[PDB]
Amino acid sequence: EKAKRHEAWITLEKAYEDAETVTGVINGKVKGGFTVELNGIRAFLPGSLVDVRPVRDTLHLEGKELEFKVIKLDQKRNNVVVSRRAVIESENS
Repeated sequence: EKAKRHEAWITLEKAYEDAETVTGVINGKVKGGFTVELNGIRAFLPGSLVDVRPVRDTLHLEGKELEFKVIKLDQKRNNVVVSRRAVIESENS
């Protein structure tokens, strides 16, 4: 029942409404952005608060297994994004 979740996502809408918390790991990495699998859904992390003024090892950018903070979803593109400031938690709760 993997595809069935597609229609079940309709219930998640009410969840994000109250800023529901999620949890997933980064599967794909793009130029500045970062794709993460959250319950089957694909998230997007802003690079604005990811890569900047490197001082130490930055290999944690990919493969990081941490939670995120939903601030606003874009159903228009049948996709969901992640907050930038929320990175404060993803970095190291």
